[PDB]
Amino acid sequence: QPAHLCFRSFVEALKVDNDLVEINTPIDPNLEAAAITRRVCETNDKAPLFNNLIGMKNGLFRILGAPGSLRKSSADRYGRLARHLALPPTASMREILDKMLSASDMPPIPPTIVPTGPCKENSLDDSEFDLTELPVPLIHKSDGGKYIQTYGMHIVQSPDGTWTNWSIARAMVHDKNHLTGLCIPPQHIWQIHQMWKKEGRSDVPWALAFGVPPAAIMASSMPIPDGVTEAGYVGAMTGSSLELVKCDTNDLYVPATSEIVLEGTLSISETGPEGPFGEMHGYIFPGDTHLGCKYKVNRITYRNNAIMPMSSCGRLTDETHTMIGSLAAAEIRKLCQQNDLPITDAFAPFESQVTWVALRVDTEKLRAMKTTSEGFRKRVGDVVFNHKAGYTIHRLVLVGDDIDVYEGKDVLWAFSTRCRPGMDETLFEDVRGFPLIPYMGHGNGPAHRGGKVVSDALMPTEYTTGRNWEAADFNQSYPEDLKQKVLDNWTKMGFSNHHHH
Amino acid sequence: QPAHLCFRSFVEALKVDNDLVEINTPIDPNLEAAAITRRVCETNDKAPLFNNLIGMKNGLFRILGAPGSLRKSSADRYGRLARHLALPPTASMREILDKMLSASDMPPIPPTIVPTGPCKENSLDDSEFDLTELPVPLIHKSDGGKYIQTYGMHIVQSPDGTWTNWSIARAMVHDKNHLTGLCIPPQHIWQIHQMWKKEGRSDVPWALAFGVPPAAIMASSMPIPDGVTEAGYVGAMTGSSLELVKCDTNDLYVPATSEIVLEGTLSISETGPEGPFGEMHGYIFPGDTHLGCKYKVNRITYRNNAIMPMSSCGRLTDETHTMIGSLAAAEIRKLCQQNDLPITDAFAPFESQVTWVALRVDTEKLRAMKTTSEGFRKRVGDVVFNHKAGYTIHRLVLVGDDIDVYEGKDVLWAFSTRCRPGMDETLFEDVRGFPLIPYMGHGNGPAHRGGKVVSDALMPTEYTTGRNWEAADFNQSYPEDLKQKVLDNWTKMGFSNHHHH
Ligand SMILES: Cc1cc2c3c(c1C)C(C)(C)CC=[N+]3c1c([nH]c(=O)[nH]c1=O)N2C[C@H](O)[C@H](O)[C@H](O)COP(=O)(O)O
Ligand SMILES: Cc1cc2c3c(c1C)C(C)(C)CC=[N+]3c1c([nH]c(=O)[nH]c1=O)N2C[C@H](O)[C@H](O)[C@H](O)COP(=O)(O)O
Ligand SMILES: [K+]
Ligand SMILES: [K+]
Ligand SMILES: [K+]
Ligand SMILES: [K+]
Ligand SMILES: [Mn+2]
Ligand SMILES: [Mn+2]
Repeated sequence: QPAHLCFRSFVEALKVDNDLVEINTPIDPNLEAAAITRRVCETNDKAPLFNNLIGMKNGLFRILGAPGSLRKSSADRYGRLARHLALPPTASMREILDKMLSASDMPPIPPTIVPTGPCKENSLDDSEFDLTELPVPLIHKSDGGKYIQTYGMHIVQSPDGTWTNWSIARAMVHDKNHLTGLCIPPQHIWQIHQMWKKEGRSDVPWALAFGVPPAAIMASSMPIPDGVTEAGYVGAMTGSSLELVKCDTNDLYVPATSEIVLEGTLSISETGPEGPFGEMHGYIFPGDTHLGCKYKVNRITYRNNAIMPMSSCGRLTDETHTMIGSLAAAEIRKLCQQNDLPITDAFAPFESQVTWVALRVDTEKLRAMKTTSEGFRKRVGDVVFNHKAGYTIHRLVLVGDDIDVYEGKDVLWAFSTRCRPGMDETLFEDVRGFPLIPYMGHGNGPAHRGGKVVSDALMPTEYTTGRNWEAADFNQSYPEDLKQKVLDNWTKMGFSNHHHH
Repeated sequence: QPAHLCFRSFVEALKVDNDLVEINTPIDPNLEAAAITRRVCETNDKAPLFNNLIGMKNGLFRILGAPGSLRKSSADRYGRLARHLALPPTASMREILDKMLSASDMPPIPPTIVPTGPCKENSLDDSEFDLTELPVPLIHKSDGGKYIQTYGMHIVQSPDGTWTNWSIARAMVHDKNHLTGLCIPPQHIWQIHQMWKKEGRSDVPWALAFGVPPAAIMASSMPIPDGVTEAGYVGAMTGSSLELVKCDTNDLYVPATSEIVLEGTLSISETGPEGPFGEMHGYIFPGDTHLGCKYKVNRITYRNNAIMPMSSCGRLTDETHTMIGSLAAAEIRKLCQQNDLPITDAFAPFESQVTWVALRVDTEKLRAMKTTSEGFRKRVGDVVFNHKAGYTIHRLVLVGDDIDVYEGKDVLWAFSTRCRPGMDETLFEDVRGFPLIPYMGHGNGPAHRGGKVVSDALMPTEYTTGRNWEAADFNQSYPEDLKQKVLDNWTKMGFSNHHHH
């Protein structure tokens, strides 16, 4: 099966790419696996596959860390993401995000039900598993639990059956047969959980599938629209109907090649202690436990030699940056275009801890709008910050056509030099805020509201008659023939120089 | 003579460091020398010494580009700056700025007058030079003149003789015997020029010395206090009285080993066209010429085989970033401490195009002040933005003790995650602004006023009871013994690793 459609195949692809380190000696799931993974992420090293995890019982489980993190080279920086999607490993961020948006103007391709698959190779009923006995990792030293769930997808369906959502939300072990996790607005797990709570008749049928098709985990991490079943979007994006099998204890459907599947219920009535957790913005607040949503596990099914993917998230760079940020930026780009805003490209700079999105503006189109900074800033922020796609993003930076928004240096340059603090910005205090950002949930103001800004790094003539500067750089401040002469004579003269490396 | 006290010796030091490329074939001062230099600066390459400059007449002149730019290695990144100051090439930014501040609590060491020096080896009177015939560089393709003056020091004295100022301000050739340049408030060349204008009796005696003692050009680039003679501050910093010779046509004194000296007057009545110029923030605005101060040149004296230093300034990284930013940050650090503010360190992040300064706070001292963010932000901004040392700086970022302000990544992390936009900031509209920043002089508001902000990236408990998080990083989220085990086993397990490279 192809790498994008089968996690086991994806692991093989990373090996074959020389982008894997198999660690066959014993590694402790208490901090050691996550520490190695953390180091990998901070240094853009090869992904670690822990084949010998202390306490692995009954085939449960190996760990793959850093599944969606960066490679060291610039040439294949995003290769691990490209391998989720059947793209060449040299794919640009623009190409990856276009691939992720491609299904937005295609008919869904609904999934195909098959009678069995590898995820049924082994099973454990309620009397045969204990989640506290599994080699669940402690990811950060002050975490409030063992976070089994950092890179699986929760599967829940609307009561009426019309919408089946796949998403990543964290979860930790509560006891032998329960998890706790985050289910917060405006996320689709929360929106569906609300529907069940209002019907008030039963707990929500649930499954959590780990080691799912890489193309499915990418969609799981993307804020595609309300009511849209991720399976059918992935089907359209890949051009292939995904093969699903039914759960044994409920009527939900899981990817046939899932490494590990939990089946059970998400309670409409019960909560339990959840967190703290080392989070995407790079912090943990010791002792900061709150009540989260509570899941009961009734059944585990799993592949022979099952592999649990894990995100050791925190400071740059991991899945929380490469996937949360970039895929929100992708959705935002589309949302802006669908609202008739002249946005060509969007990216969440890593340097902003993916709390910013830079929006590249088609300034020819802007000029034709005959508008002003104050008006345009307000329009853009109203579109984005009133929508779920804008949830995680606290600052939008508008930049003209000369800026490559996928290059953080250039975004920082434009922001720092073209946006006058205060005057060129509009603050938004009556929008939903992202509480996980420290300055929100642990800050001076409301955890859940405001703290958002549109920063306009368009220069004044970009609204009127056109750019009226040239950069003071090698590219723009010297004619072509001279630049080429300099480059041609560079090593001859005695200076230093390869793209791949 | 030592490298820090003699420019010729400094050039030798760079050679011997393997930090120089001597280019002995013909190079055009029309753009080619500056293009090579620009490429050097954008790639942190070796400094170029142009020994064969097309149009060099009567020993005038060779060019050294990138005299204060960065080296490629992290280990000696700042080595070219260290070589200005007699510091080891491995010196940290903290060590360089402490060296630059060391004279602030020392008695000046006044200069020593000597009867002659190398700068008297050759002379040209009014009938014998023509500044339009010299190989003055065109630094950027759209510059409004040939900028002879990018790395020399202007020398002017108060009418009463009590203060002799050395500073860098740009100047370009106007005609055979005049320059035009920038003389803008609150800079000391402007402040002294004002004194002469109010006395109204004569033009200002002036000299411009190129290829001065490297320690003197560093002080020339630093906003040491009003009324303080830079020569005596350099003397104290270096522990050595600087040797000066008298000009031939006026009673000012120039460094004995100056490569090239112009003697003349700065007019109290006349102006001429000046600019545009490719500037420190990375822009030029074609055709944007304004009236600037006008200098008359009466005499040139120069060393045999004179070398003109040149800054090909613009986008990162050159003298305008490494020297303007860092030395303003140094002065700001001291200014804050002298105002009883608990600031340990200051640096202007390159990523901000040196428009920000990050201020590291001693949070133990902050806690004892029993204050709030709104109060502390206002206090800091009033101190800094009402002072000349704060002129070029539009955003101050306050950070706690865990942040290394000399590391831009860490500043960006703190800013992005700990400062809530709007609520955690104070805007300052009634302070002097820096017009050269595009969003000021070419922006939506007053070119010369406002557009400044204090952004508080201290978290709330840093004011009260102490930091209440741990980072979600390898350093802080794993115990010491585990971290060391991981590092010790790193290459054994199969991952990738040298400090010098
Ligand atoms: C890649 C990724 C995405 C996480 C995530 C992580 C990763 C690795 C973790 C597990 C390591 C850390 C926490 N995560 C959470 C999360 N969203 C959320 O609501 N709660 C979370 O706990 N997200 C983001 C979430 O997946 C996106 O916002 C989706 O758009 C949600 O899908 P939906 O649009 O269908 O609701
Ligand atoms: C290192 C450096 C500093 C320049 C400078 C440049 C460099 C290379 C140039 C020449 C390449 C580009 C323009 N420069 C100007 C400048 N200050 C100013 O008022 N006008 C200028 O044109 N500065 C900054 C100035 O030197 C500092 O603000 C000093 O503090 C001024 O000294 P003062 O405190 O004695 O006035
Ligand atoms: K999703
Ligand atoms: K602007
Ligand atoms: K000075
Ligand atoms: K703050
Ligand atoms: Mn969804
Ligand atoms: Mn001065």
